[PDB]
Amino acid sequence: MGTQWRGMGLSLMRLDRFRDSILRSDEAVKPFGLKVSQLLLSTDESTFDDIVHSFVSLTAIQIGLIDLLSCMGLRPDGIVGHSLGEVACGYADGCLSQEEAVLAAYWRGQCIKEAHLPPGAMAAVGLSWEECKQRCPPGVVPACHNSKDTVTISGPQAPVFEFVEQLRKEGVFAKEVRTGGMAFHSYFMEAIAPPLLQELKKVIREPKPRSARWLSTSIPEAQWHSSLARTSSAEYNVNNLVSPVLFQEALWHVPEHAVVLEIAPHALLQAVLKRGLKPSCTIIPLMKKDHRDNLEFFLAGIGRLHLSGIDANPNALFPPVEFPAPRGTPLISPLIKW
Repeated sequence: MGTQWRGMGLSLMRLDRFRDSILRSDEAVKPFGLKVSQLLLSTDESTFDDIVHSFVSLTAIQIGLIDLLSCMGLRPDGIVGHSLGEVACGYADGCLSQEEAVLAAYWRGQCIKEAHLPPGAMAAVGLSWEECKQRCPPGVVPACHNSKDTVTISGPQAPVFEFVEQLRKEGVFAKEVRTGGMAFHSYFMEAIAPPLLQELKKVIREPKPRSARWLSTSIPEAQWHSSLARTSSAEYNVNNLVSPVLFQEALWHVPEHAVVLEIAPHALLQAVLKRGLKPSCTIIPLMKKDHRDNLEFFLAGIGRLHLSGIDANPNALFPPVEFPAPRGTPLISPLIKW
């Protein structure tokens, strides 16, 4: 969450595959009155205020990007998610279908909206995970283990704000991310669990096994043999929504000399990956906020993928060119230099 910007994904709509994927997501989420394309097109800034639209559109854009990547043949070797994003990770790994993933995202948003819980702010602080948790005032818990250097804390609005101000008095890094006014992964989210569990059981019918490629971030490492971590059921989603995100813990498992692609409508976690991932790895955004035309940025990402040794054919993205080729096409033999 947190990487939703006005007009996200409009440039990619021109590509046939991405537009078809967005239409499929819309048809998936038709009964609830949400039209993904309509949400993307709306110009008013209010569209992203309601968390339902934000979550649904974010998941849809990630699914569309994964469809684009899979079109060229790129098969991921690993997968790491962050808060909501396991659903996108679920689809990328293959444990979930597009309809099921979009339904899960929308019902997460719906359940969270129904909560009507007291406002609780979640902000990031520059202190360390171990040190901060002791320093956390009662009722406030670290939000996400982004990295050793930077960690975010989520909790009740008043305690979070007071602690952030005191830390600023301490000079440490202070920032409250736009979280729709609701704290996340705290005991506050525990209220929404039952209805979410029942609705997701109604949504997901036949859970399927997880893969070794996927590295769950809602379950500590030692527990990867548990029943919840085995398959992506309602328990997996609830755990990913309740417990804090162990984003950094999964980065220690990234082998040296690896290509890391940020599947998101904004490479927010680029700094976290750069600092907490081994220097040998390369980071590629695949999309940026308020860029003039995101198709160029996606093509630049694919080009950097080409430069890094990973084969990817950009022909699949665009419509096929009919052969035989037109008479008079420039010769290719003279260009090959040895």
